[PDB]
Amino acid sequence: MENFQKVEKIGEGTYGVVYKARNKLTGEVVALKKIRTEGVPSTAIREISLLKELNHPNIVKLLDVIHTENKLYLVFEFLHQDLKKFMDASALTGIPLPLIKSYLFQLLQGLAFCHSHRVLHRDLKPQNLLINTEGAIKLADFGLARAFGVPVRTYTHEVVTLWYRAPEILLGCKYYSTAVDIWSLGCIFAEMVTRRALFPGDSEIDQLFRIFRTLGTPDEVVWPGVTSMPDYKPSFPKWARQDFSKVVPPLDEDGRSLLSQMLHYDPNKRISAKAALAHPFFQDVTKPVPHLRL
Ligand SMILES: Cc1nc(C)c(-c2ccnc(N)n2)s1
Repeated sequence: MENFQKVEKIGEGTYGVVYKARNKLTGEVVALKKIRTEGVPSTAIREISLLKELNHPNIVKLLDVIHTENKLYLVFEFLHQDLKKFMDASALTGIPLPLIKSYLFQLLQGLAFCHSHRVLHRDLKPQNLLINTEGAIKLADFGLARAFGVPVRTYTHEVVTLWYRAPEILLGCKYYSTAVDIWSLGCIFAEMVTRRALFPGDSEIDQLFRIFRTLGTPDEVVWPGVTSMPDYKPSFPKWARQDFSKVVPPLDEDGRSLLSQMLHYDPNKRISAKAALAHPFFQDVTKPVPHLRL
């Protein structure tokens, strides 16, 4: 758009190309996203407009929504790096626990805020968790999923990851709750600790079975109503639950306790962001400065 000079491509997002750009009338650098063909439905417009209001220090700020020439462009606050690259860059020694705790703690704050407003992300992943040079981490593209039906394969033909998708979704539950974000965050939490994705599925069934292999195949005992779900199949293999001390060493007892609650099968039993913030694991949280090299 006229008022923006693209400086470079930051990547291919789920909803279109993302460009780092500079606003010509303010001089601020931002993250510009182009979305999508009918002319953009009113519904999408109102949902997005609502997002312009839910502001929080741990939520990437939506600066402007430009609907011109029947095209949708979203302008977001710009952050220099995502957790994905940061992790890859910290593969040798891993992200220090104090920093891991700080990041998880802030993410939960952002989630508690959005959830209190009944707004969920639905697609959390390292790629949309942005960090700055001041020890902060923020949630990006919050709420866009409900605004636009999330596709299986991006416009760039890139395969969208299922690694962080909650089991209720894999099983066909059509009414996701805020619990899906807690699950995603728990998977990411585990990944930061072990430096390896928790459930690297490459298909829905592979994703589902990897979950079943680590946490045990769910039944009516641990998850009432599981067998009545759309994609549940009595013929699912019956695996035993691995013990967490084996799944996320060397995370301490508090972390493992908290991770276990963020990973409960039953969405209703899964800990909320709010309750999570009061968990003993955060007893000694601090805000360390990351070693970022831009
Ligand atoms: C793909 C991309 N996804 C996000 C979330 C990107 C980004 C990069 C920099 N700043 C912002 N807000 N967003 S680029």
